[PDB]
Amino acid sequence: MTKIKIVTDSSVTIEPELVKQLDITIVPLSVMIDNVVYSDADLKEEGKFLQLMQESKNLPKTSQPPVGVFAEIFEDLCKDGGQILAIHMSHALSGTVEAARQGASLSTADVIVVDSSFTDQALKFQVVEAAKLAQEGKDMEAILSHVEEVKNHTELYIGVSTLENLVKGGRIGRVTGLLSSLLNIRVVMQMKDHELQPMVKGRGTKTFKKWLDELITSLSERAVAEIGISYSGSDDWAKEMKESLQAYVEKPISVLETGSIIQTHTGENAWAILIRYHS
Ligand SMILES: CCCCCC/C=C\CCCCCCCCCC(=O)O
Repeated sequence: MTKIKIVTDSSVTIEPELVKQLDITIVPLSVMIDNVVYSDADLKEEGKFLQLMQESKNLPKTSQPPVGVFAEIFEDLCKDGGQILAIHMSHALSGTVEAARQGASLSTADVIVVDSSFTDQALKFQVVEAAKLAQEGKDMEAILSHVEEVKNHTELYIGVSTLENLVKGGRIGRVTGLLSSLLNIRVVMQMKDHELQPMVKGRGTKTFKKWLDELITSLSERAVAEIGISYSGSDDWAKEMKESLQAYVEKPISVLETGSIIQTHTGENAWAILIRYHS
């Protein structure tokens, strides 16, 4: 029989070489910059979108992939007779996973669609694990259950230096219980069960450092499988966090610029820590 094929979306943050090595298909979102629509696939060069967003007259606007695009990719991918497992960013952030469900129903292909409950490198954990097992010839039930195990041992922490992109883009509606009379302020949230939960907020330049010290304390008694760090803007703070965190995980930490889809909604000088604990 034909190996299962893994699909995800371009909100995933992943080393490009791993996409090829694992035969992962990435369905691109799009972003409109000063009324010109770019495919996210053309916005992967380091720092390119950051510069565009710094200079554009308008805040960019992100768009999910069309239903019909998923239908056509699913139809092409199944020509080998194999099943498809599509793992996507949370429905709370984007309609992408729902467009995939609809594309699956329109296709003649045998398509399973899974909401990762995250995005960025936390979505990467599930997609990579799925594709590794797919490559080994595992069946759909075995892959789904291992992906779920990964999801359920994953945590996502995100810091932003302004609220304005979250407000304008709308995903502030997913932040539970945040009260700020200021947009320009530092906030650290945990994405848990499709909600952004504020852990702390503050104007000061030490708001992230003190939170980091608390995270590190909490890691003393945890077995950690993988940590990834993502950022928008410069990588200075991300590299600093890596220096403190690398001691807590054997696997080398991936420090990656987040994609245009995320940058549009977080703003510059944002960061994420994506942790996967041992199952
Ligand atoms: C700096 C890296 C941040 C990684 C974690 C990001 C998680 C939550 C923050 C909110 C992100 C919202 C993304 C919205 C994408 C919407 C795409 C669409 O138009 O459907």
